[PDB]
Amino acid sequence: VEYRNWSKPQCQITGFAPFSKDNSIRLSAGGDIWVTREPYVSCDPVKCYQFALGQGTTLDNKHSNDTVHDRIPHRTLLMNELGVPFHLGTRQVCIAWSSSSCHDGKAWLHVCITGDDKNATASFIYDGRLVDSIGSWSQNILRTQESECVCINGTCTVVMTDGSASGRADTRILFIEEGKIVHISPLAGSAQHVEECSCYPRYPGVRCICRDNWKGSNRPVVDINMEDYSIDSSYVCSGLVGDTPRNDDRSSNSNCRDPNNERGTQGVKGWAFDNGNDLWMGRTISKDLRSGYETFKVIGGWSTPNSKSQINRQVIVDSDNRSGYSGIFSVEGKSCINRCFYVELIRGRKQETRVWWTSNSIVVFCGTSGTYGTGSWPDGANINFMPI
Amino acid sequence: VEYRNWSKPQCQITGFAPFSKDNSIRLSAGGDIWVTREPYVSCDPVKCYQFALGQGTTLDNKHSNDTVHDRIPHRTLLMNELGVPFHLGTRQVCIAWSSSSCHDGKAWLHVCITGDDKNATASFIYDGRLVDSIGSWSQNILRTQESECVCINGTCTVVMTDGSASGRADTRILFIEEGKIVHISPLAGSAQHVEECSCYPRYPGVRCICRDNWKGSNRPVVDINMEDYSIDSSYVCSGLVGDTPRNDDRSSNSNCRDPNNERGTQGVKGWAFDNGNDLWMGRTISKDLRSGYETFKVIGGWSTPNSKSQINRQVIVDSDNRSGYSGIFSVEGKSCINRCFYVELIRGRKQETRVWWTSNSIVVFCGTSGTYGTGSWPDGANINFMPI
Amino acid sequence: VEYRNWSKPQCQITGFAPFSKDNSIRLSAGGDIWVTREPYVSCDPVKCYQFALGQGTTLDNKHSNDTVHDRIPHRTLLMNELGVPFHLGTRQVCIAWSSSSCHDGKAWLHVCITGDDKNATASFIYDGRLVDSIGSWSQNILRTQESECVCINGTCTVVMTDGSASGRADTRILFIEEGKIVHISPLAGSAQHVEECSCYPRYPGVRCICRDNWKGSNRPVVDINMEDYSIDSSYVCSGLVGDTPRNDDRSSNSNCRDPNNERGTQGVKGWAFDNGNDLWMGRTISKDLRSGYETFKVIGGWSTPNSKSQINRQVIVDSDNRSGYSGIFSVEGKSCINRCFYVELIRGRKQETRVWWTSNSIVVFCGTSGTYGTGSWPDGANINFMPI
Amino acid sequence: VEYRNWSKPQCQITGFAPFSKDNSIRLSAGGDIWVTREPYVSCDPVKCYQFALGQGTTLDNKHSNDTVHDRIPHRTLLMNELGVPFHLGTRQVCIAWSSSSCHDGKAWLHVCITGDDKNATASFIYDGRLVDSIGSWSQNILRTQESECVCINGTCTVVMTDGSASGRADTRILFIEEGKIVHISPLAGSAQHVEECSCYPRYPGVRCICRDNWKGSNRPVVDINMEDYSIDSSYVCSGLVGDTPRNDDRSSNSNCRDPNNERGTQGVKGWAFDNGNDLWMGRTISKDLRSGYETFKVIGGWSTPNSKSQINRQVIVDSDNRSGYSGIFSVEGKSCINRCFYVELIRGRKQETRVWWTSNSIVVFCGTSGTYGTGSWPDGANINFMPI
Ligand SMILES: *[C@@H]1O[C@H](CO[C@H]2O[C@@H](C)[C@@H](O)[C@@H](O)[C@@H]2O)[C@@H](O[C@@H]2O[C@H](CO)[C@@H](O[C@@H]3O[C@H](CO)[C@@H](O)[C@H](O)[C@@H]3O)[C@H](O)[C@H]2NC(C)=O)[C@H](O)[C@H]1NC(C)=O
Ligand SMILES: *[C@@H]1O[C@H](CO[C@H]2O[C@@H](C)[C@@H](O)[C@@H](O)[C@@H]2O)[C@@H](O[C@@H]2O[C@H](CO)[C@@H](O[C@@H]3O[C@H](CO)[C@@H](O)[C@H](O)[C@@H]3O)[C@H](O)[C@H]2NC(C)=O)[C@H](O)[C@H]1NC(C)=O
Ligand SMILES: *[C@@H]1O[C@H](CO[C@H]2O[C@@H](C)[C@@H](O)[C@@H](O)[C@@H]2O)[C@@H](O[C@@H]2O[C@H](CO)[C@@H](O[C@@H]3O[C@H](CO)[C@@H](O)[C@H](O)[C@@H]3O)[C@H](O)[C@H]2NC(C)=O)[C@H](O)[C@H]1NC(C)=O
Ligand SMILES: *[C@@H]1O[C@H](CO[C@H]2O[C@@H](C)[C@@H](O)[C@@H](O)[C@@H]2O)[C@@H](O[C@@H]2O[C@H](CO)[C@@H](O[C@@H]3O[C@H](CO)[C@@H](O)[C@H](O)[C@@H]3O)[C@H](O)[C@H]2NC(C)=O)[C@H](O)[C@H]1NC(C)=O
Ligand SMILES: *[C@@H]1O[C@H](CO)[C@@H](O[C@@H]2O[C@H](CO)[C@@H](O)[C@H](O)[C@H]2NC(C)=O)[C@H](O)[C@H]1NC(C)=O
Ligand SMILES: *[C@@H]1O[C@H](CO)[C@@H](O[C@@H]2O[C@H](CO)[C@@H](O)[C@H](O)[C@H]2NC(C)=O)[C@H](O)[C@H]1NC(C)=O
Ligand SMILES: *[C@@H]1O[C@H](CO)[C@@H](O[C@@H]2O[C@H](CO)[C@@H](O)[C@H](O)[C@H]2NC(C)=O)[C@H](O)[C@H]1NC(C)=O
Ligand SMILES: *[C@@H]1O[C@H](CO)[C@@H](O[C@@H]2O[C@H](CO)[C@@H](O)[C@H](O)[C@H]2NC(C)=O)[C@H](O)[C@H]1NC(C)=O
Ligand SMILES: *[C@@H]1O[C@H](CO)[C@@H](O[C@@H]2O[C@H](CO)[C@@H](O)[C@H](O)[C@H]2NC(C)=O)[C@H](O)[C@H]1NC(C)=O
Ligand SMILES: *[C@@H]1O[C@H](CO)[C@@H](O[C@@H]2O[C@H](CO)[C@@H](O)[C@H](O)[C@H]2NC(C)=O)[C@H](O)[C@H]1NC(C)=O
Ligand SMILES: *[C@@H]1O[C@H](CO)[C@@H](O[C@@H]2O[C@H](CO)[C@@H](O)[C@H](O)[C@H]2NC(C)=O)[C@H](O)[C@H]1NC(C)=O
Ligand SMILES: *[C@@H]1O[C@H](CO)[C@@H](O[C@@H]2O[C@H](CO)[C@@H](O)[C@H](O)[C@H]2NC(C)=O)[C@H](O)[C@H]1NC(C)=O
Ligand SMILES: [Ca+2]
Ligand SMILES: [Ca+2]
Ligand SMILES: [Ca+2]
Ligand SMILES: [Ca+2]
Repeated sequence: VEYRNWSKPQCQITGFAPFSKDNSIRLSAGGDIWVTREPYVSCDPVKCYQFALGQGTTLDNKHSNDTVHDRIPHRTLLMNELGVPFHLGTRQVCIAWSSSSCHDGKAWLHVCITGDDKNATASFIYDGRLVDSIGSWSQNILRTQESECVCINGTCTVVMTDGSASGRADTRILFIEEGKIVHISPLAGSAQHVEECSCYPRYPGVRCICRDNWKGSNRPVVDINMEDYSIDSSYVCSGLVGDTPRNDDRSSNSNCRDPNNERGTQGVKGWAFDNGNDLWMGRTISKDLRSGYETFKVIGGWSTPNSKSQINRQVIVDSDNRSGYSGIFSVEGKSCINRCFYVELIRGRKQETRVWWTSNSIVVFCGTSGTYGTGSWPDGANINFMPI
Repeated sequence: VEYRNWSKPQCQITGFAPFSKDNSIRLSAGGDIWVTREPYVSCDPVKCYQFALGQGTTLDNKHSNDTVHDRIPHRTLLMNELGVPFHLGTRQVCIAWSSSSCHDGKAWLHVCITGDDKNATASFIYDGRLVDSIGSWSQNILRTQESECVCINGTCTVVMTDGSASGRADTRILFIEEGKIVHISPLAGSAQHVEECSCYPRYPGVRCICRDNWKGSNRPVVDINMEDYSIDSSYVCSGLVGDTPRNDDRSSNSNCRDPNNERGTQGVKGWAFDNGNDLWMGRTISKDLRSGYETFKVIGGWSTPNSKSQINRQVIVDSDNRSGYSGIFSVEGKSCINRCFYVELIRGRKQETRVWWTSNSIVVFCGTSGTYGTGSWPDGANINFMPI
Repeated sequence: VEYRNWSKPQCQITGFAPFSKDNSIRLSAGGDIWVTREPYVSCDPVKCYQFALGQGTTLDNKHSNDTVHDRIPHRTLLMNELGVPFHLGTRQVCIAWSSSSCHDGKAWLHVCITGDDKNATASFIYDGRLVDSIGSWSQNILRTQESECVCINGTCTVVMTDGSASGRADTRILFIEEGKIVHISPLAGSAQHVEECSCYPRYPGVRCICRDNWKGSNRPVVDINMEDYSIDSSYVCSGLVGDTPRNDDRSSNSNCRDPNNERGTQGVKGWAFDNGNDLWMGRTISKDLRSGYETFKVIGGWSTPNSKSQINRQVIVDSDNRSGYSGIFSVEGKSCINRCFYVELIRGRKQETRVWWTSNSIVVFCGTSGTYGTGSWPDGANINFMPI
Repeated sequence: VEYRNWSKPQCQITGFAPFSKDNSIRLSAGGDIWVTREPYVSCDPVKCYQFALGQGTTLDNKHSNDTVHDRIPHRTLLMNELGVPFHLGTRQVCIAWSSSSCHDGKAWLHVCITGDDKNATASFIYDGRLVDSIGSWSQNILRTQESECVCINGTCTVVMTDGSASGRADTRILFIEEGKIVHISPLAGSAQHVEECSCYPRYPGVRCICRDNWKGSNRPVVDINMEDYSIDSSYVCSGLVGDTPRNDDRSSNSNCRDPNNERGTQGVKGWAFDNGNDLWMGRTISKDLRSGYETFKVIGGWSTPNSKSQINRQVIVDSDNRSGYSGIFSVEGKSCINRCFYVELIRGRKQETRVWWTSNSIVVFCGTSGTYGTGSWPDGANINFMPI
C-alpha cells in the first residue's frame, strides 16, 4: 500500500444513517465487560475499529467503585473491530489516560499520555513499536484529542494542550512521520482556548473544531497547513452554537472571531464540518447537562456570522437520555470521502447514584445521500438491573 | 476474485444430510450467550457464517425479560463462523430489527432496517462502509427477507415490503451494485401478499418462495429477471401446502394462481425449490402451531396444480418439539450448485411460561445425492434447568 | 500447495518427549468449558489442532448430568489449535457422535456420523461443504476411528464398522477423493473383529492397529493398499499384548494370526507402530481398568510371534491415575515423518461418583531421537473441588 | 523472510517510556484469568507477544490454593499478543515449569523443561513441531532463562543450568539450528554461579547479565561468541550493584572479576546493558525484599570497577509496592536496535496472607531518545477485594 492522501471531494449529504451500536452496558449486567470512557473510532483502508480508555477492571468488579476519576496509572487504550464489545479478549495497545490514533496508510500511530499530572509523558508507538516520546511542557496536565488524528502523505497531525483547564494554556500541533516527531507548531490566531480537538481531512489541509473551556460557548476552529506547518484559528460563525453549557437559541451568538463570552467555562468534546457556506453539526439537546443528541445543517452557518437558520434535523438520542463526548471520523469511498460520527453514552456515578461506577456505551452514524427516517438509540440499560 | 454468476446446474438430490447445530440454549444455562431470533446463514466463496438479530443482552441477564417483542432500538445483526455460538466476542455488524445479507463475490452486502415503525430507515453497508440508505414508503413497518439476498454479475437482489401485515401492502424488489441502489421494481403478477422472501439463484434469474400473511395458506412465488428487472409472481402448485396455519392434507389445495383462501391470515417464514416438474419443500409437522419439521419431494408439485403425491420424507424435528422460521442457502460445488436449509428452534416466552425470555437455536441440513437415515435434532434444552 | 504423499522414511526414535497438555478439567472448576470424550489430534502442513466430540453443554451446567451416554443428537465435533482449551468460542464443525478427520494437503476432510442407532447417516464434509453421505449398512451402530484418517496423493482412507459390538460385524474401508466416496473395500484377512482403528501412513500404504472387542486381547492389524484398494489383516505378534482387559504378562500370548481368546470381549482404543522387526506401543498399566499409561519397545515384537522382551519404558500417567482412549498422529519433518500420540484422561461418573458428569482431559507426546527423563502427567483435578 | 542477524548499532537512549500493562490481577477479581509467574516478552519481526508459565487453573478457582510452588506437572507456557490478558482462549504452547523462547526470523523456537527434579526433560519445539530433546545432566533441577533466547543467522542461543541452587553447578550454552541442537559449550571464565540469564544481541555476539545465587550480590556476565562457540564470563564493574539481597550503596562494591561475597546467597532475575563505558540497569528499590523498581545509568559502570556515580533515574514501581522478576527484550527499528524491559509484579501468598494463591501482573517500558516524566505503575489490585 502507499500513503493515504485524502484527495477526493467531500460527499454531498442529506443527513445521517444508523451504522453501529455496541450495547456495552446492557451486556455488563450479565457478562465480563470493561469499564470505559472517552471512546472513538477510526478505520484503516479496509475496516473500522472502536477504541476507548479502559479503567483497569470489569464493571461487575469491586475495583469499578469510584471510576468517575479521569486519571489513574491503570487506564490503557483498548482496540476492537467496530461492533464487537470490550470483552476480556480485548487488546490493551498501550498505557494511557488520554490518547489519539490514526492510520497513515501503511500502519497505525498511537499517541498515549500518562504519569503524574505535573510531569506527564506521551508515547508515540508506530507499527507496533515505541519510536519517540515527549514530556510535559507546562507541568499542568498534558492532554490531546481523545479521537483520531489524521495523516496526509505519511505525515500525521495531533494537537496537544498543557496548562490551565480554565485559563491561558499552551496548545501545540505536532507533526510526526513514521512515529517520529518531525516538527512542532505553537498555536496562533484568534482562538482563546483550545481543547479535545475534532479533526478531519480537507485536503491539502486538516481542520479541527475543538472545545473552548474558558471563555467560550461557541467552538474554536484550528486550520493546519500541511505544507509550511502554518496554523490559523477562529470560532464557528453559526448563531446557533454547539457547546454545553450554553445560552438558549434566542440568547445565543458568535461573530466567527472571538469567544461569545456566554457560559464559556466548562464544555464537552464536540464536532462540526463545512459544507460550502453551510455547516453540519451535532450538540446535546439540553443546554445545561449532557442529555440527548440531535444533528442539523445551518444554512449559511460557516460563512455568515450569527447564522441561526437551521434545517434537516434528526434526534439521535432523545431529550430524556444521557449522552457524553462526541467525535467525527472520515471514511474513503469510491468517489468522495464521507463524514461519520459517534456518540458516547455515559451511565452511572455522579449523576445516577444507585451504582458506584462509571462506564459508557456508543452509537455511530454515517452520512448519506439517500433517504432516512426518525427514531432514538440510547444506551438502553435499566439502572435498576444488576451490577452495584 | 471476480463476481459470482451462479452458472452451473442445480445438483440432483435424494434428500438431505446433517450439517451443523449450534446448541445455543443448552449452553446459555452455563455461559454468557446472546438472546436471538430470526437466524439465517450465508457462505462466501470459502466458508459459511451464521447470522441472527440479537436482543442487546445475554440470556442470563435481567435485561432478557420480555424479549417476545420483535422491534426495539437495541437489536443489531450478529455474524459468526457457522458452528461457533453467539458468545460475547461475537460481532454486531449493524443496527437492525430486520435484515438480509449476501456476498457478491467481492465482499458482503448487509441490509439492516431500524427506527420508528411508521418511519423506518434501511441501511446498505457494502465492503464495511455505509454506501446508501432508504426511508419507509408506506409508513407501516418497512421489512425484508430475514435471510440471504443473492447477487449475479455483481448485482444483488432484495425484496422489501411496507404496509399492512394483513392487507394490501407495497412490495418492491431492489437492485444494488457495490452497495448502491441502481433500480427499484414494484411487485406484479397474481401474488396477493408477499412477506419474508425465500430467494435462491436459478441463473439467469432469482426465485423466491415467500410467505402470504393475508389470504393464503399456499406460498407465493416471485420471479426476478436479472436482465430487464422484470417481475412475475404466483402461488406454488402443490396440493399439499407448506404454510402454518393450514388445512389438513385432505382439505388442502392450490391452483398455482390465487391464494387458496384457507386459513390464510398469519404464517411463518418458509421455503421450497423446483426440481423439474417436482418440488422439494419443508414445513412444520403440525398444521396449527410451529412444532416439528419434516421435508419431502412432491411428484409433479411444481408443474401440476393441486399435486398431493409425495415421497422421500424425513423428519428433522419430531412432532413433540418446537421449531420456528426457516430459510434456504445455496452453495457452489465443483459441478453443480447445492441447496441447503436451516431451522430456527425457538424456546421460551409466550409458549413456555416458566421463563420470561425468548431466544432460539438452529440446525442446518444440506442436500445430498448419496444415502442417509433417520433421527430428530431439536434444541435439546431442559426448560426446567436454570435461567429465569 | 499440492497433495500430501508422505514419502519420507520413518524417523528412528529413542522414546518420546512431552508436547502438550490442555488441563481442561482443572479449568472447568472456574470457567465455562465444554464436556468432552473421545478426543484426538491432527496437523495440517503448518500446525496441529485438537478435536473431541462435545456433549452440547458446559461442565458447570445442569445439562451435564448423565453424560456417560455415548450417543445423543447434541454431540458435535469441536476443533481448536492444539493447546487452547475448549471454551465457548470453540467451533462446532459438524453434528457427530463418532468421527475421523484428516487433511489431504489441500484442505480438511471431516467424517461425522449421527442419527438413530439402527439407521445412522455419516456425512463427508470437504473444504467446508457437504459433498457426499452414506447410510447404515447393518442397522446396528455405524461407527469409525475417533482419530485422524490419512490421505496419500489426494485419496483419504477411513475404516467404518456396522453391526455386533461383540459378534461378527461388517467392517469396510472407504476411499474418498475431494470429499467424494470413490470406492468401498470389505474387510479380508484373519482379523476377527475390528474397531476404533489406529491408522498411520507407511507409504505407499496405510496401516491401522485396531481394537478387537469380541474374542481378542491382542490387537488386529489392517493393511490397506492404496494402489488396488487391497486389504490384509492379522493380529500383532508381541507376546506382551496391548489391550484392556488382558492377561498378565506371564499368562499372555499371540501368534500374529488369530485372537488369543483371553479376556477378549471389551477393549479400549489403542495403538502401536512398526520399527523394523521391533514394535513401539503403549497400554494402560492396569490389566483390568483404564488406569495409568506406559510406553515401550518390544525387541522383535513385530516379526517374531509371542515376543515378550521389552525395553525403553516410560510411564506417562502413573499407576494411581485414570486414563482412557489413545491414538497416534504423524507429523512431517525435514527428513523423516515422526510418530506422536495423545492420551484421553477421563474423569467423573460411573467410576468417580461425587459428580454426575463425565468429561476428559488430554496429554500428548511426540517421538524423539535425543535424550529425556521420567515423570507423570495426569489430569490433575481435585474431584472434591467444585462442579456437581 | 530471511534469518535475523541483528546488524545495526544500539540506539542511544536518554531513559525509558511506558509501553504496556496487562492489569491481570484487577481483572481476576471479576473474570476468568489464569494464575501465572515468571513472565516475559519477545517480538517477531512484526509484533510482540507476552508469555508466562501458567499454573493449570484460573485464579478464582479452588485449584489456585498453594500456588507458591514453582514446579508441578501442570505448568505450561502461554502466549498472547502483548496487551491482551491471559483469558481462557489463551494458548498453551507446551508443558513447561521453566522456559525460554525466540524467533530466528523464520519462526519460533520454544524450549520447555519438565518432569521429575532429579531427571527432567527439556523439549525443543521449532515451527510448531518437536525436533529434539535433552535429559538432565546433574540430576538436580535442569533450568534455563525464563525470558527470550536470541538467534543470529539462524542459530539461537540458550543457557541452562543443572545442579546446586547454592553451590557449584553445571552451566552450559546450547546452540540450536532449526530446532536441532548443533553444539554444546560448557561455562568458562571467572563467573562463580550463573542463573536465569538475561541475554541480548550485541552483534556479532550475544551477552547475558545473569543471577548469582551462591556467593554474589554483583551480577555475572556471560559473553557468547557466535563464531567459534567460545565463552567468557565475569561480574559487572558498577560499584552500585543490582541484585537483591544486597548491601546498601555505601557498603557495596565489585571489582568486575569475582563475586563480591556480600549477601551473595539467593537473588532475583535481573538485567543490565552496556552503553560504551556506561551501564543501564534496573533493580528493586529495597535491598532486602522484592519491592519497588527503579532504573538508572551509572557513569563508567561498565569499564571502571566499583563505579557508583549514577544519573538519569526513574522509579517504575514506587517504594511501597511489590515487584518480582525482570528481563530485557530487543526490538529492531529503522536504524538501530532498541532495548526494552518488563517487570513482573507478584501478589499473594507467602507475603500477603489474606489469599491462598500466587499470581502476577506485568508492566513494560522501552528505551527512548526523546523526553519523558515521572510516575509509578504497580499492579493496582486491592488485596481486600474478592478472590480467596
Ligand atoms: C464504594 O465506595 C465507598 C467507599 O469504599 C471504599 O472503602 C475503602 C476503605 C476502600 O476499601 C476502597 O476500595 C473503597 O472503594 C463505599 O461507601 C461506604 O458506605 C457505607 C454505608 O454503611 C459507609 O458506612 C460506614 O463505614 C465505616 C467503615 O468505612 C463503618 O465502620 C461505619 O460504621 C459506617 O457504617 C462507609 O463509610 C461508606 N464510605 C463512604 C465514603 O461513603 C461503598 O460502599 C463502596 N462499596 C460499594 C459496594 O459501592
Ligand atoms: C419480568 O417481567 C414482569 C414485569 O417486570 C418489569 O417490572 C418493571 C417495573 C420494570 O422493572 C421492567 O424491567 C420489568 O421487566 C415481572 O412480573 C411481576 O411478578 C410479580 C409476582 O409477585 C408481580 O407482583 C406485584 O408486583 C408489584 C410491583 O410491580 C408489587 O408491589 C405487588 O405487591 C405485586 O406483588 C409483578 O407486578 C409482576 N408484573 C407483571 C406485569 O406480571 C417479572 O417478575 C419480571 N422478572 C422476572 C424475574 O421474570
Ligand atoms: C442428576 O441425575 C439424577 C436424576 O436427575 C434427573 O431428574 C429428572 C426428573 C430430569 O430432571 C433430568 O434432567 C435429571 O437429570 C438426580 O438424582 C436424584 O437424587 C435425589 C436425592 O434425594 C432423589 O430423590 C428422590 O427424588 C424424587 C423426585 O425425583 C423426590 O420426590 C423423592 O422424594 C426423592 O427424594 C432422586 O429421585 C434421584 N434420582 C435418581 C434416579 O437417582 C441428580 O440429583 C441429578 N442432579 C444432580 C445435581 O446431580
Ligand atoms: C487452602 O489450603 C489449606 C489446606 O487446604 C487443603 O486441604 C486438603 C485436605 C486438600 O483438599 C487440598 O486441596 C487443600 O488445598 C486450607 O487451610 C485450612 O484451614 C482450616 C481453618 O479452620 C483448618 O482447620 C482444620 O481443618 C481440619 C481438616 O483439615 C478440620 O477437621 C479441623 O477441625 C480444623 O478446623 C485446616 O486444617 C487448614 N489446614 C492448613 C494446613 O492450614 C485452606 O482453607 C485452603 N482453602 C482455602 C479457601 O484457602
Ligand atoms: C492521491 O492518491 C491517488 C491514489 O494513489 C493518486 O492517483 C495517481 O495519480 C495520478 C492520477 O491518475 C496518476 O499519476 C496515477 O495513475 C494515479 N494512480 C493511482 C493508483 O493512484 C492521486 O494523484 C493522489 N492525489 C494527489 C493530489 O497526490
Ligand atoms: C501530497 O502528495 C502529492 C503526491 O505527489 C503532492 O502532489 C504533487 O506535488 C509535487 C510537489 O509537491 C509535484 O511535483 C507533483 O506534480 C504533484 N502531484 C503528484 C500526483 O505528484 C501534494 O503536493 C502533497 N500534498 C500534501 C498536502 O502534502
Ligand atoms: C460464470 O463464471 C465462470 C467462472 O468465472 C465463467 O467461465 C469462464 O468463461 C468461459 C468458459 O470456459 C471462458 O471464456 C473462460 O475460460 C472461463 N474461465 C473461468 C476462470 O471462469 C463462466 O463463463 C461464467 N458463466 C457465464 C454465463 O458468464
Ligand atoms: C452474467 O455475465 C455473463 C458474463 O459476461 C453474461 O454472458 C455474456 O453476455 C454478454 C452480453 O450480456 C455476451 O457478450 C457474452 O458473449 C456472454 N458470455 C460471456 C461468458 O461473456 C450474462 O449475460 C450475464 N448474466 C446475467 C444474468 O446477468
Ligand atoms: C512426494 O512429494 C515430493 C514433495 O512434493 C516429491 O518431490 C518432487 O519429486 C522429484 C524429487 O526431486 C522431482 O521430480 C521434484 O523436483 C520434487 N520437488 C518437490 C517440490 O517436491 C516426491 O517425489 C513425492 N514422492 C513420490 C513418491 O511421489
Ligand atoms: C503417489 O504419487 C506419486 C507422484 O506421481 C506416484 O509416483 C509416480 O508413479 C507414476 C505412476 O503411478 C509414475 O509415472 C511416476 O514415474 C512416479 N513418481 C513420480 C514422482 O511421478 C506414486 O505411484 C503414488 N503413490 C501412491 C501410494 O498413490
Ligand atoms: C544483515 O541483514 C541485512 C538485512 O537483510 C543485510 O543487508 C544486505 O547486505 C548488503 C548491504 O547492502 C547487500 O549485499 C544487500 O543489498 C542488503 N540487502 C538487504 C535486503 O538486506 C546485512 O548485510 C546483514 N548484515 C550482515 C553483517 O550480514
Ligand atoms: C552472519 O551472516 C553474515 C551474512 O553473510 C556474515 O557476514 C559475511 O561473512 C561471510 C563469511 O562468514 C563473508 O563471506 C561475507 O563477505 C560477509 N558479509 C555478508 C553480508 O555476506 C557474518 O559473518 C555472520 N555473522 C555471525 C555472527 O554469524
Ligand atoms: Ca466552554
Ligand atoms: Ca398465511
Ligand atoms: Ca477385546
Ligand atoms: Ca545472589
